[PDB]
Amino acid sequence: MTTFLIKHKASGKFLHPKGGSSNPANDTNLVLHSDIHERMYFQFDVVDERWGYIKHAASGKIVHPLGGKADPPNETKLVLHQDRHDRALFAMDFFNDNIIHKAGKYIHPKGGSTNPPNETLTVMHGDKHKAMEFIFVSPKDKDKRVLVYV
Amino acid sequence: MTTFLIKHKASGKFLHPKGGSSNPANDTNLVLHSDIHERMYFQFDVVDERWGYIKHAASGKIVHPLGGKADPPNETKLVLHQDRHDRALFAMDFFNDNIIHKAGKYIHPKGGSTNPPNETLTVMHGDKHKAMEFIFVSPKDKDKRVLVYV
Ligand SMILES: CC(=O)N[C@@H]1[C@@H](O)[C@@H](O)[C@@H](CO)O[C@@H]1O
Ligand SMILES: CC(=O)N[C@@H]1[C@@H](O)[C@@H](O)[C@@H](CO)O[C@@H]1O
Ligand SMILES: CC(=O)N[C@@H]1[C@@H](O)[C@@H](O)[C@@H](CO)O[C@@H]1O
Ligand SMILES: CC(=O)N[C@@H]1[C@@H](O)[C@@H](O)[C@@H](CO)O[C@@H]1O
Ligand SMILES: CC(=O)N[C@@H]1[C@@H](O)[C@@H](O)[C@@H](CO)O[C@@H]1O
Ligand SMILES: CC(=O)N[C@H]1[C@@H](O)[C@@H](O)[C@@H](CO)O[C@@H]1O
Repeated sequence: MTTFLIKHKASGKFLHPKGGSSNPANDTNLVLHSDIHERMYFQFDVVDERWGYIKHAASGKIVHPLGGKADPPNETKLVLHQDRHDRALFAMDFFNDNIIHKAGKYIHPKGGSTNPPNETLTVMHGDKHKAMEFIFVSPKDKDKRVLVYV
Repeated sequence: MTTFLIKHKASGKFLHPKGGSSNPANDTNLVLHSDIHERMYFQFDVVDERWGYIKHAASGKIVHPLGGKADPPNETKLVLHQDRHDRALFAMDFFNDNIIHKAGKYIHPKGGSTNPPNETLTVMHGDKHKAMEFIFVSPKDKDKRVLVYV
């Protein structure tokens, strides 16, 4: 099961549960932060071809739009939650370098900066540009891309 | 280990070894053809993250640029060959729906038609357009996409 870091391409910061817990509470926000440690490692659980659950490795909780909205509007915050259902399905587009939700919007840093400060929230947004690009890299070498689908 | 059909998206035809043999000779051309059977099933052997070998399931031979050059020119024919080496590396881009060789060109039907006739050759070409799109589908449901990387 590949373990990887979700690296914001423009800044080199990574996706974290806010606070960096090895067992974040349900609805903990997902933020960007420069630190690397085992509590910001992720896995991907395939459900249906490209679609699956982005899983926080330390806790097992997965990435949700807050409230579990089926078609989340722009600026809906991303959180971790233990529930599994179809409204938490994403795809890890390692060719265009983005993360897309089942209803078609992407994970962004809130406000869309190419250099978001530590603790910047992540949100859903439909726009496509350099500041929403992410790559999926080895915990052993933050420049080495790894295949999240195996 | 997923077995799949390589489906030309605009026409619905599939990638075949010319002649449909369970053991095509080395340098057998890869063509498009409407038929479905076990001698046009493929598998994908991952080598390095997105890069891997496109493997003819019945024979074990893989897709090569004819002549095995590292940086083949436009209109280089695609063939099957037993050899394994780094000039036979491709990625299966199931987000943009194409097949890309390590040096950057794509698999095309020769001449670029959206509805090529049976037996049309495939070739490498750098252009991107609707007639070089491919999707990767179940041998049991040719309209169901399947994940080729697992
Ligand atoms: C000291 C410590 O554990 N720090 C972590 C930090 O590494 C990062 O995970 C951050 C994300 O909100 O949360 C915590 O502050
Ligand atoms: C009952 C219900 O809708 N539960 C969901 C839960 O499954 C998860 O999606 C969460 C994310 O914030 O939002 C909701 O509370
Ligand atoms: C115009 C502008 O600044 N747009 C970006 C938008 O593209 C998206 O990244 C969003 C995420 O919160 O933040 C900004 O609004
Ligand atoms: C008998 C017959 O037509 N069978 C096959 C056909 O199914 C297809 O694989 C084709 C590819 O060139 O090769 C043969 O014509
Ligand atoms: C060693 C050798 O024969 N060289 C290559 C072979 O490995 C394969 O790439 C082939 C494809 O047409 O082209 C060449 O013949
Ligand atoms: C639709 C079209 O005009 N296609 C071009 C190239 O883009 C390429 O497809 C090539 C492959 O042989 O055939 C044509 O020259």
